[PDB]
Amino acid sequence: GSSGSSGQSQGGGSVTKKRKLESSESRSSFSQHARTSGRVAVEEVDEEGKFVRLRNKSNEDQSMGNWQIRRQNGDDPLMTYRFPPKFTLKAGQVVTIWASGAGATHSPPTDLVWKAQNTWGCGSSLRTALINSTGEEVAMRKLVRSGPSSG
Repeated sequence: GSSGSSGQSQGGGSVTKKRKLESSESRSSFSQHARTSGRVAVEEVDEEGKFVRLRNKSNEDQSMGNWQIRRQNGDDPLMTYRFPPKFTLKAGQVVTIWASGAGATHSPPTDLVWKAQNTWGCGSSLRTALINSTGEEVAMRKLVRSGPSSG
């Protein structure tokens, strides 16, 4: 008398993901309107004008030893924050240019504090562009708040 041996093994099936994955809409902060054109791009510029975050998209260290930032909001004096002649925005790097009056913390070269000025500038309509060494814009970042229309 004797017995044994056996062969069996099969299976398959699972439920993963919920059919694609995107999920749009969440918040709306003014009809943003930025347009990069070069190596550096305006990562994010606080509409309030607290600070200006600039990020590099290029792979080659970008030299900003003269670069500048054009700030034009509403009917005010356009301020051109000229960067230091001893600055270099590495590739894939980022920098934050806080404003004197923005409860920031000078933490260069990354974070910065615009002492010269008191604030980038607030208002519904804001305009922030980047001007390289020469009087030429490389990247722009406009922001318009959804305010009431003139009646």
